[PDB]
Amino acid sequence: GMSKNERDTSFNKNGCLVFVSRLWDLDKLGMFHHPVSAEELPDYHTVIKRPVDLSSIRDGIEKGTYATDVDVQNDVARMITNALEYNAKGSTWYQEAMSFRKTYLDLARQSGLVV
Ligand code: NA
Ligand code: NA
Repeated sequence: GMSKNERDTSFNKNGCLVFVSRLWDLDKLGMFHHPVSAEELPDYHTVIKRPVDLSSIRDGIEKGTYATDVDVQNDVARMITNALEYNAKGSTWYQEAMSFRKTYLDLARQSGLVV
């Protein structure tokens, strides 16, 4: 039968890793791959108090710090919203974030997550 971790389907570790891998590959610019560095954008954290990125999300999935698949999706939603709050409509970064907002739930679904 199922392991205790398998049988608790609130969080599905491997499905969540698939999801992050899909986002990683969708990210042509690599803009969401790693945390925003204050050295690169020193006015960013005045705006964004809850930064998050795909590497940090993957780490949390691996370490088992997410309670549910939806919590993983919440961090992706916030990642995207952060970009649309900080950036100026029309910029390369804004355009990529818009594309992510329209696509991420479909990728979560394809990857086997509860949506
Ligand atoms: Na089994
Ligand atoms: Na599980």
